[PDB]
Amino acid sequence: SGPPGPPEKPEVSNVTKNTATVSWKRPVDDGGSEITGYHVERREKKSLRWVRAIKTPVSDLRCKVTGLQEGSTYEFRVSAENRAGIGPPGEASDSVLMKDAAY
Ligand SMILES: [Cl-]
Ligand SMILES: [Zn+2]
Repeated sequence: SGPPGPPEKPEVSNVTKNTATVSWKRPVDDGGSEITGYHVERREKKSLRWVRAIKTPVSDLRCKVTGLQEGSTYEFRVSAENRAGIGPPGEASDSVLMKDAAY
């Protein structure tokens, strides 16, 4: 019994100039113990480094990400943790451009 497997590809919705909703599913493989939290990371389009997109892990399967730069393009990925620790990150979401909707 070890850490969870990867979550699936997240969905991004409700995009504004500086916020978005990111949602995902529970990993199929929990490693043998209950999932206690999820890390959400973000990467600006064609940049290399993944960075924390939320201050601390969430337990629900979605979150409102804030602090995104207007005019930038981002993708997001999720990692799950249990008592044994964090599992590998899942694949990146589709990219979204941060802009206030017209209307
Ligand atoms: Cl699920
Ligand atoms: Zn953690």
